[PDB]
Amino acid sequence: VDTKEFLNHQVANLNVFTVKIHQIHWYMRGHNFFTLHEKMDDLYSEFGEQMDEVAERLLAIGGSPFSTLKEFLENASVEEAPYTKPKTMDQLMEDLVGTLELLRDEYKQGIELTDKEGDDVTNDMLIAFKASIDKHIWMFKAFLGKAPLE
Amino acid sequence: VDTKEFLNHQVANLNVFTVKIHQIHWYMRGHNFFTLHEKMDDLYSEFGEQMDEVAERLLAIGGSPFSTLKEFLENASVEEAPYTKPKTMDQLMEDLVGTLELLRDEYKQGIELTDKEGDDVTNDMLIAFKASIDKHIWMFKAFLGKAPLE
Amino acid sequence: MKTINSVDTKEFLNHQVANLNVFTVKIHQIHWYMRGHNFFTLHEKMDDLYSEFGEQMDEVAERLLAIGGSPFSTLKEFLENASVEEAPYTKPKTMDQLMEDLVGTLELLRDEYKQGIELTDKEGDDVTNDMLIAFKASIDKHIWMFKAFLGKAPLE
Amino acid sequence: VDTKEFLNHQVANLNVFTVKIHQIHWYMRGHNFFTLHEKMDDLYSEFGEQMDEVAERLLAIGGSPFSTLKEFLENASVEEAPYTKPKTMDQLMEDLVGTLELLRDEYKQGIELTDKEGDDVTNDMLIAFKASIDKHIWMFKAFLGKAPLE
Amino acid sequence: VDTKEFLNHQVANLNVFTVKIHQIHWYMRGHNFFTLHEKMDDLYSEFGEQMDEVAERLLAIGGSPFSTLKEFLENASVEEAPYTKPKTMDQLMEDLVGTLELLRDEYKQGIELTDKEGDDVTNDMLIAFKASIDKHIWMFKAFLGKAPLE
Amino acid sequence: MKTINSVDTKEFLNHQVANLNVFTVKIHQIHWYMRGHNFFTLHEKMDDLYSEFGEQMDEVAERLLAIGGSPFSTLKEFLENASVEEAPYTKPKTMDQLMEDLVGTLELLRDEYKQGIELTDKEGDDVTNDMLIAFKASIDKHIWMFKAFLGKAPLE
Amino acid sequence: SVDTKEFLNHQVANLNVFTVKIHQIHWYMRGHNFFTLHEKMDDLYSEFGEQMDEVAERLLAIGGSPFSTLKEFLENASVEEAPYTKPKTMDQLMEDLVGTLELLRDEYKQGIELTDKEGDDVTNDMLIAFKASIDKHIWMFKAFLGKAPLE
Amino acid sequence: SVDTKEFLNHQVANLNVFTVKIHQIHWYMRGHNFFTLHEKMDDLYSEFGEQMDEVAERLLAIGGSPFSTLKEFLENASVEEAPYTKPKTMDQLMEDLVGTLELLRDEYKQGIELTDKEGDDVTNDMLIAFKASIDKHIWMFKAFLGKAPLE
Amino acid sequence: MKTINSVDTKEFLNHQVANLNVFTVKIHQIHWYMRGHNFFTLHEKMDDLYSEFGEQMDEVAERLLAIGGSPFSTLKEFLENASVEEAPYTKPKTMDQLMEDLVGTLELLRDEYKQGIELTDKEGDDVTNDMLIAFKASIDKHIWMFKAFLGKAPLE
Amino acid sequence: VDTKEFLNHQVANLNVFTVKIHQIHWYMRGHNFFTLHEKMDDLYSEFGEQMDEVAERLLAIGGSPFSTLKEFLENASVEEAPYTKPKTMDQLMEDLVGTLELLRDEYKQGIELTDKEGDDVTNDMLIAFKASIDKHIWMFKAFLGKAPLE
Amino acid sequence: VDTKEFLNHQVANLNVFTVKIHQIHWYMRGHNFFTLHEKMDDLYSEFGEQMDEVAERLLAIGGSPFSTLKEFLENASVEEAPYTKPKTMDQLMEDLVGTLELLRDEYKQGIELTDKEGDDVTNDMLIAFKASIDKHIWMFKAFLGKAPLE
Amino acid sequence: MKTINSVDTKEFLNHQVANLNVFTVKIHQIHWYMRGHNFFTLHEKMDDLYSEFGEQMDEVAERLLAIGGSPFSTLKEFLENASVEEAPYTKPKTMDQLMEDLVGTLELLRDEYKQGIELTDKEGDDVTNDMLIAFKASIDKHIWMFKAFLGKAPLE
Ligand SMILES: [Co+2]
Ligand SMILES: [Co+2]
Ligand SMILES: [Co+2]
Ligand SMILES: [Co+2]
Ligand SMILES: [Co+2]
Ligand SMILES: [Co+2]
Ligand SMILES: [Co+2]
Ligand SMILES: [Co+2]
Ligand SMILES: [Co+2]
Ligand SMILES: [Co+2]
Ligand SMILES: [Co+2]
Ligand SMILES: [Co+2]
Ligand SMILES: [Co+2]
Ligand SMILES: [Co+2]
Ligand SMILES: [Co+2]
Ligand SMILES: [Co+2]
Ligand SMILES: [Co+2]
Ligand SMILES: [Co+2]
Ligand SMILES: [Co+2]
Ligand SMILES: [Co+2]
Ligand SMILES: [Co+2]
Ligand SMILES: [Co+2]
Ligand SMILES: [Co+2]
Ligand SMILES: [Co+2]
Ligand SMILES: [Co+2]
Ligand SMILES: [Co+2]
Ligand SMILES: [Co+2]
Ligand SMILES: [Co+2]
Ligand SMILES: [Co+2]
Ligand SMILES: [Co+2]
Ligand SMILES: [Co+2]
Ligand SMILES: [Co+2]
Ligand SMILES: [Co+2]
Ligand SMILES: [Co+2]
Ligand SMILES: [Co+2]
Ligand SMILES: [Co+2]
Ligand SMILES: [Co+2]
Ligand SMILES: [Co+2]
Ligand SMILES: [Co+2]
Ligand SMILES: [Co+2]
Ligand SMILES: [Co+2]
Ligand SMILES: [Co+2]
Ligand SMILES: [Co+2]
Ligand SMILES: [Co+2]
Ligand SMILES: [Co+2]
Ligand SMILES: [Co+2]
Ligand SMILES: [Co+2]
Ligand SMILES: [Co+2]
Ligand SMILES: [Co+2]
Ligand SMILES: [Co+2]
Ligand SMILES: [Co+2]
Ligand SMILES: [Co+2]
Ligand SMILES: [Co+2]
Ligand SMILES: [Co+2]
Ligand SMILES: [Co+2]
Ligand SMILES: [Co+2]
Ligand SMILES: [Co+2]
Ligand SMILES: [Co+2]
Ligand SMILES: [Co+2]
Ligand SMILES: [Co+2]
Ligand SMILES: [Co+2]
Ligand SMILES: [Co+2]
Ligand SMILES: [Co+2]
Ligand SMILES: [Co+2]
Ligand SMILES: [Co+2]
Ligand SMILES: [Co+2]
Ligand SMILES: [Co+2]
Ligand SMILES: [Co+2]
Ligand SMILES: [Co+2]
Ligand SMILES: [Co+2]
Ligand SMILES: [Co+2]
Ligand SMILES: [Co+2]
Ligand SMILES: [Co+2]
Ligand SMILES: [Co+2]
Ligand SMILES: [Co+2]
Ligand SMILES: [Co+2]
Ligand SMILES: [Co+2]
Ligand SMILES: [Co+2]
Ligand SMILES: [Co+2]
Ligand SMILES: [Co+2]
Ligand SMILES: [Co+2]
Ligand SMILES: [Co+2]
Ligand SMILES: [Co+2]
Ligand SMILES: [Co+2]
Ligand SMILES: [Co+2]
Ligand SMILES: [Co+2]
Ligand SMILES: [Co+2]
Ligand SMILES: [Co+2]
Ligand SMILES: [Co+2]
Ligand SMILES: [Co+2]
Repeated sequence: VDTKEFLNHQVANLNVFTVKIHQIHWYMRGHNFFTLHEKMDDLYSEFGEQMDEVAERLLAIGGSPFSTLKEFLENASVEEAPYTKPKTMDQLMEDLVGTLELLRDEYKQGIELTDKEGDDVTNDMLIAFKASIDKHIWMFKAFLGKAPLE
Repeated sequence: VDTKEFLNHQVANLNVFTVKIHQIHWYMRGHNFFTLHEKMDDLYSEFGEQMDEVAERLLAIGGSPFSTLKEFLENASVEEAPYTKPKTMDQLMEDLVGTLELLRDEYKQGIELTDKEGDDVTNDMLIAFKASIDKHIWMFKAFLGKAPLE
Repeated sequence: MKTINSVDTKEFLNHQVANLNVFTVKIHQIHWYMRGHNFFTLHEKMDDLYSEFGEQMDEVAERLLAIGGSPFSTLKEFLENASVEEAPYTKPKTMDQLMEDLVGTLELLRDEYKQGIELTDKEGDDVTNDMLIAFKASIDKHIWMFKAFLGKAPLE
Repeated sequence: VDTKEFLNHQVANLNVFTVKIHQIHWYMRGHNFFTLHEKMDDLYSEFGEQMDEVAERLLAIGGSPFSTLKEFLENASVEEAPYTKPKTMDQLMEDLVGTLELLRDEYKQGIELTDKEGDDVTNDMLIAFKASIDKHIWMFKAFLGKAPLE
Repeated sequence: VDTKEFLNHQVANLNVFTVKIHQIHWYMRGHNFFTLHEKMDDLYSEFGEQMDEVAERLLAIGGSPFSTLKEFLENASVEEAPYTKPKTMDQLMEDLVGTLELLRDEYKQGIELTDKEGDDVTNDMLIAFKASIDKHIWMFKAFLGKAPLE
Repeated sequence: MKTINSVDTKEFLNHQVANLNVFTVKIHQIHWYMRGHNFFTLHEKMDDLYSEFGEQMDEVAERLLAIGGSPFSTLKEFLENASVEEAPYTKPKTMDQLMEDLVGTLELLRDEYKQGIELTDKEGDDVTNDMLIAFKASIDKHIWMFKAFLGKAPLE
Repeated sequence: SVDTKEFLNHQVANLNVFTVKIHQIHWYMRGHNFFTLHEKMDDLYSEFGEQMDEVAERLLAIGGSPFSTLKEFLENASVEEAPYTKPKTMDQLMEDLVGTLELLRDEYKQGIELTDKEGDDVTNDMLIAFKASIDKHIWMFKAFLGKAPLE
Repeated sequence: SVDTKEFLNHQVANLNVFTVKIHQIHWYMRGHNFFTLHEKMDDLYSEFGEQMDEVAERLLAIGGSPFSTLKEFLENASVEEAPYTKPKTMDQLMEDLVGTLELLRDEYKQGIELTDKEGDDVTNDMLIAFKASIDKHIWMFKAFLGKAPLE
Repeated sequence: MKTINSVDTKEFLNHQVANLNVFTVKIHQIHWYMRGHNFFTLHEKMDDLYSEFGEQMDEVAERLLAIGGSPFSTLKEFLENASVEEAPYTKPKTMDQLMEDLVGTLELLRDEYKQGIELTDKEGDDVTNDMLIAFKASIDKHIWMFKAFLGKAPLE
Repeated sequence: VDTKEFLNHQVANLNVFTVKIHQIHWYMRGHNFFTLHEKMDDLYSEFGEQMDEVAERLLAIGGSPFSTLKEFLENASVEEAPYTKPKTMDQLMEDLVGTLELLRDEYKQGIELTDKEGDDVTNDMLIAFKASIDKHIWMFKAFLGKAPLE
Repeated sequence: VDTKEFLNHQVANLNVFTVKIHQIHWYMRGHNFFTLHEKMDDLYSEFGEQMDEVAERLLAIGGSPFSTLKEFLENASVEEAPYTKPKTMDQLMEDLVGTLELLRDEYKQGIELTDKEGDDVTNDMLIAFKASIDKHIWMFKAFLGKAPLE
Repeated sequence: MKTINSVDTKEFLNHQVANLNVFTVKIHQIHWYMRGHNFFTLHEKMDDLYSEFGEQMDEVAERLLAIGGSPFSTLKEFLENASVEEAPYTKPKTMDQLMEDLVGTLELLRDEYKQGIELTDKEGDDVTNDMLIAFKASIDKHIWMFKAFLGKAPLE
């Protein structure tokens, strides 16, 4: 693994994640609908911007971002599933949180890799993204009645 | 074909199209880079909003939008291809225009279908989207040195 | 008059002036009396709806003026003509009961607007037709979202 | 009459008044149409906000606001009449001014009542509303060519 | 007639109309000067935007808009006359209203024409423009002390 | 010490500087530790309250300066003088429990502000009297809304 | 440079009398055009108050000392004022406003010639800009009165 | 109601003298605190000009007739003015400003008692709000001078 | 007729009312018919110019009113008096050709405004003189920038 | 020490510091009053935001922030004292600068600590806060006529 | 000296002046630090804009602006010196005022020159700049306790 | 001094103060003299870069102040110390040549900032290190975009 391969893997992950955010946005039901429906728009924008920043950082270090759905599905470690039967709001937020934790943990691996390779800019970028992910994990775990690392 | 099936087909198309817009945004080169790079961000936002409006109109008429990359690829008539060898700006804009024309022509079919079924709201929505697509076709054809229907 | 048998764009629009005035007062009733854990979100949401349907009401009344009509403009007339129903708040209602009343009235307006859409189409009043379709688009979106709050599908 | 009863009476009055403002807004004709049509929108907003503040102050002191057209008509002292025959702009503004004077004088009674009962917050709220009403009375009387209190 | 010919006729009409609006803006006198002078600026912007939208819709369906004063005069049904003698504010507003009614009635013909030809986008555009014209006719007739269709 | 025995306006205002500093820290405690389905709404709502009561505190302190007083300005002084109580967050609290603590403190401030309104009216300090009434107006509105969240009437 | 200084100071005095007159009209006007003209006077009050500050601060920048008391304004202004004793019609109030605008126009024209003769390009340019606005106001308020700008 | 009317009109006169004094300070000040206090005077000019318009329009709304000429302001104001003849230090200018703020504070206190006695709740409330701001300014400008607010 | 023979300021300004109305229509012609790789930038740029020269036109007309004149106010009058030329769009023009036509018209207006500056200076109309200088300043900047687009020096 | 303990210590410090900022804001006198009174409002907001960011970072790593005045006093190394006698503006600013230097030096220790523990996000947060403190130290030292590290 | 040579001389002057403004911005100390540090940013922006407008006016009259530090130093009459020993705030403001006076007096020569040559646009531009310089001279002299021209 | 052998954070930062002043003047050179069909877009783009790198320059100088240094503050010193090169504009340059000069200078700054990033890391100046990384991130993005304009890959 080198930095280019890591960033491209995250281009794929973030495209799967933003589509998942839309799935949750569209299908959610329950008393917290109005608040969490809007919250998903905030996350969609934020992680869409993460995705563009990752892709353009990859461009700037001489790489070539994945840029088709086929490539995203071939490379993403984030999982997706069609919405077939009704899920509770908690179940949807557990799927969201689980994907946030996955991104956190993979970003930590990219932070270590970019440090080893001496790519200070990419390292810094990933740290800033992790800071936001860690905050989201605390808040969505709190919604679920749980501690952030529980 | 009924209105629900038509709208869901366009959810799939618009997700393939916005990813294609990003492909063009990222990989373009040439003297018009700064203008068209920004222009692609405008289109990305606009057609992303079309997509959300289509999906939520589908929800509001009792339908269930596709919400995974797998479903989008299974259903889209918009085509995608990985970016492997360098394309000129004109070639990228021809791919863009060709997809705009496809969406125009399929939206016209949805306009006829929703009129036949008496779904006035969906009909009106599609007409408004076609108005913007037709304007884009004129402008991007003009960039290419061509008439809008040439 | 009954919208379902309604024959006349002017009559239909005036009926909706009455309806929308009853509806905005109902939105305030819900805004004021609601209790429960979703209070802060739904209290503000009712302010959004109050503004939106008040604007619908002004647009309907002024479209009626523009086609040569005379809008109802007193509480007496609104009560004499509205098919939207109201009731004084006497005993406690749960948030779900309040939202069910809201959704039921949205469905009534949706269905009456669809009657007006057909009527204006047949009479060739393209502007009024287009106006009502835009209003229905918003109502349909609200019905989906408030049904979702209630744990239900939009047309369930 | 205690403070709760007084405030509820004004909830009723203000709902009759805002409908009257719309009657004037809709039916007015004459050379001052454009200015006064917009001015009525300003008043409609202002007295609608007074109405909500009165109702919510009533809630905060343990009361229950009237919340139906039926209740507003049964309790309002503000008068209304359907628009049957043409009225001049001056006649419409005379009706507006007459109602502003009614509200002014009733708010003065409410100011005295709340001072007697020790409800400092409600007292302060009513004084602020009267301040605006007094200003409107001066300006609309001036429009009519008259002194504010003549 | 076909849709292209109709739209080009309105390009000509709207260019004559915006100049007429400026004529009224510049030469008006009377007590309502300040309000109506500014109101004509509002109309000038609005109908200038209608004109650009009509011309660019014409482009988008493969047409070629008139684009010279000579062509506008050769094709407009809206009439113009030099300001050679004093006119009252009522006379100027009667001229404005008459031209609004002419445009309303021609847009109605274009609405019927585009419906028959199946040009849903152009049909929708013309309806939106008629909606605004109908509102202006009510308001300016009210200024003149008249009912909208009087 | 006790606001019910406040000798004068200066002492009363300084007591509220102390109270409001304890209260804004309690608002942060609730903001940070809350959990439950209403988290996103109430977490933001606590930021609104923190700003508002922080501004009340600065206004009280600067009014005290303007009448020749000297505001408390250390944590030690705030703790020596506040009647608002605080406790470290040890065992978990439900969202409703946190909101009950918030409402209880709002009621305490309401009732002490009422004492200060009566005191300043007696002393003829019209400006301070008016300031306290405006603050009470907001507190009364908050009590209604947070009681509604809890499913209760405002004075229940 | 004393002639330019004296001219600018005379206009500090004029503009302070004028803004008070604008308030007089703003406060006492009655009639059907009240709402439009009441607000219009607020626009004029702001604009001519800003002219006044610009004039005074230009005077400072060329080494002068602006009049800065009501007593001095009255001792020096050529703009006239009168207490409001009996009601005036809206047209009468607008005629007074227009007359004062014409007075300022004509005195500024004198100041434009004076500053050109003295070679004070900055002050000359400032006065031309003010006259441009005054000329526009004269056209618009004359039109309100049913009149041509210079008739 | 004539006592409330007379009080408000007296304050129309005072505030017109005061805003001109604020301009005097704004224009003539010199010293190291120039940039901050020059801008601060613009804030005060706007605020007390708005108080003046609010006072005059409240007077109109209770049936009164505001003074509306420099002559009337001078005949009635208790705020004093003096031509700027010899340079003053920045501290001296701020002492004059503070003294005038204290004058307005104390007269408003009288007006607050008067309107309470006459039962004019609206005017009473307006004056209290103005006094609140004046009291804050007195604290801040006294602090600038190194002094306590009431010392 | 010819600005080089303009008898007075009123006649000159009215000639420019005519010129600017022909010019804004030409700007729209270019805006609508342009094709080529610089389309998106120059299509928007023509909207900027249309607004700016439309404002110049209104300023010229209202200055003419303020000095006792009577602006041309019909297409017929504009065509009878303009020295700016127009032609229908028939055969295709390149973007560079359209920009050459634009620059040529800017140069015409520059040179006529210079005549009006000299005329108003002679007549002592300081306000109109100043207005025309400000307009020339913008035209000179546009000539530099559009000549640069064409690969040329401003006065080449 | 570990990262959680360090961050909680700074929650305590920052709550003592914001109260000290208010002390200076309220009691300052002298010719620089207007500028420095407003400047303390800027600092109050900034360090209040640092405090919330520190507390919420602590939450996001599984910690529990101090949340009472009692705990803040038990744990802060920033010192406070009642305002009992007149201080010059220089004295107040010397107290401010001394506390900024204390915070700078403790943040340096936390930067080293979080680096050693591998908490990249917390490390990055503390560096950004130190950057602002270092700038303030230069500017307030300049106010006092001193070099930044004098 | 013709207009082109004069304008180019001021391009050089203004580049030396903006660097001097930064020197003062960076090195100033004393009780007026916060106010004057920000004031220097205002001046830096203003005279940078003057410089660009001068250069672009020179372009529009067929000239070629100096565009290197070497050229600016060879042509500027504004003087510069490295900051070697401490200067008081008053000394720094005296240097600023002295340079403003230099620019004022040179712009006056340029105003005379452009009037002689008939360059009305350049003449007008220089007068506007002098207007601002004259205002700054009054205000900074006032800061120093002096009359504007003494 | 030579950044590549640079030993001292203060020396490195001051060297970049000099560089950034030469660079912003070069950006103006390009802004003023450019010609060609991309004029309107790249003329504005140079304004963006001028503001951005001027802000970098102020941030570098003030970081140097904050660590006890003394920024160069005269054109003489900037020329004595900059490694960024400048040349008078004498003969015409194509837009591509101007953009090649821009890109070459961006690459020089990138590579010198990387030297400063390593130096500040070794010295333990975390704040200066973080500042330089943020600046490099922007420079790297510009290099990609301007190379794309030139038809080249970012590191080609
Ligand atoms: Co992979
Ligand atoms: Co919620
Ligand atoms: Co919310
Ligand atoms: Co982005
Ligand atoms: Co992007
Ligand atoms: Co892989
Ligand atoms: Co960073
Ligand atoms: Co749960
Ligand atoms: Co399909
Ligand atoms: Co381009
Ligand atoms: Co662009
Ligand atoms: Co959306
Ligand atoms: Co959505
Ligand atoms: Co299918
Ligand atoms: Co539509
Ligand atoms: Co091509
Ligand atoms: Co009916
Ligand atoms: Co019936
Ligand atoms: Co509306
Ligand atoms: Co309306
Ligand atoms: Co149908
Ligand atoms: Co039809
Ligand atoms: Co529509
Ligand atoms: Co439920
Ligand atoms: Co009753
Ligand atoms: Co409200
Ligand atoms: Co409400
Ligand atoms: Co009753
Ligand atoms: Co009448
Ligand atoms: Co109040
Ligand atoms: Co025709
Ligand atoms: Co009239
Ligand atoms: Co009017
Ligand atoms: Co108006
Ligand atoms: Co446009
Ligand atoms: Co257009
Ligand atoms: Co008439
Ligand atoms: Co059809
Ligand atoms: Co439509
Ligand atoms: Co339609
Ligand atoms: Co009439
Ligand atoms: Co106590
Ligand atoms: Co505050
Ligand atoms: Co404060
Ligand atoms: Co509960
Ligand atoms: Co109050
Ligand atoms: Co009160
Ligand atoms: Co004189
Ligand atoms: Co000013
Ligand atoms: Co000033
Ligand atoms: Co004299
Ligand atoms: Co008349
Ligand atoms: Co000028
Ligand atoms: Co008196
Ligand atoms: Co006001
Ligand atoms: Co007023
Ligand atoms: Co007296
Ligand atoms: Co002193
Ligand atoms: Co009040
Ligand atoms: Co001619
Ligand atoms: Co204009
Ligand atoms: Co105009
Ligand atoms: Co070419
Ligand atoms: Co000028
Ligand atoms: Co001039
Ligand atoms: Co510790
Ligand atoms: Co000092
Ligand atoms: Co200061
Ligand atoms: Co300041
Ligand atoms: Co926050
Ligand atoms: Co927080
Ligand atoms: Co000292
Ligand atoms: Co590490
Ligand atoms: Co960072
Ligand atoms: Co780092
Ligand atoms: Co010192
Ligand atoms: Co030279
Ligand atoms: Co500029
Ligand atoms: Co430039
Ligand atoms: Co030379
Ligand atoms: Co000194
Ligand atoms: Co000028
Ligand atoms: Co070096
Ligand atoms: Co060496
Ligand atoms: Co900066
Ligand atoms: Co700086
Ligand atoms: Co390293
Ligand atoms: Co280290
Ligand atoms: Co950073
Ligand atoms: Co190339």
